[PDB]
Amino acid sequence: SVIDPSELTFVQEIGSGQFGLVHLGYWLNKDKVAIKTIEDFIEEAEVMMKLSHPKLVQLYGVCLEQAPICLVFEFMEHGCLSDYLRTQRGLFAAETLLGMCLDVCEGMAYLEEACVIHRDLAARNCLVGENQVIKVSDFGPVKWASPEVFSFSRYSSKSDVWSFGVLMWEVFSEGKIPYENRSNSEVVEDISTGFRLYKPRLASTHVYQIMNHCWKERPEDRPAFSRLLRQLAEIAESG
Ligand SMILES: N#Cc1cccc(Cn2cc(NC(=O)c3n[nH]c4cc(-c5cn[nH]c5)ccc34)cn2)c1
Repeated sequence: SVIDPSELTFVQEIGSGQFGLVHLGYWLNKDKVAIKTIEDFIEEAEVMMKLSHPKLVQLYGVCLEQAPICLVFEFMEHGCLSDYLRTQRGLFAAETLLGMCLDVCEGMAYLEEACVIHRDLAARNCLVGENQVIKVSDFGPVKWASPEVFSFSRYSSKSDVWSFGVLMWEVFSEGKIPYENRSNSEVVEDISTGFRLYKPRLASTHVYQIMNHCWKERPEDRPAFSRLLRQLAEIAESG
């Protein structure tokens, strides 16, 4: 990485050590960003900016001088996880897919500890960056929804855990559509009767056990992301 002089602007001398004189300066950086267009939202911005974790897409600031009002986010090199898995189907090792779930689980455990509830945890709301890293976006439909959410709209970290179970299935199936040829009412019928998404070939028996644990009827039966994180981190290290 070489910086062209145009980008640099000297300001004042800030003393000198033994080898060379040091100066204060401003470096004009032209960085890639993802810009999302549209009292009400100005409150949300500073709070979202306080939420900092390497496994969550970062909010850099909000631009609101005039309409369309827009949010400046961290750029994620390879787009949404759903499309990433779909176009790369067959090019995935079970370790890369597990590693993707662990990435999501890290950001989710932080959001759980911060008492922030995601309402749409799905592979489409997860993004791929440098060296296949996965980060969570759109934090603050029935296929990823837990019984309490499609029946009574009762959101919590445990409903986010259900969504994570569906996300894990999307990851290990390499971006396949959950309950593909079923409608919003058919999905509700099947889940209530106790049926769950099949074990994908790439997922081990232990990974599928974790998925079904995220898919328990009672939300208090489902494990916390803090519990899910320690478990997945062990499988990722031991193999
Ligand atoms: N240079 C270049 C270039 C040009 C075209 C396509 C791509 C590949 N690609 C990368 C993305 N990245 C993003 O979409 C993205 N990167 N950061 C994001 C944040 C949000 C977001 C939405 N709500 N909250 C966050 C949504 C989307 C993003 C999409 N396609 C890269």
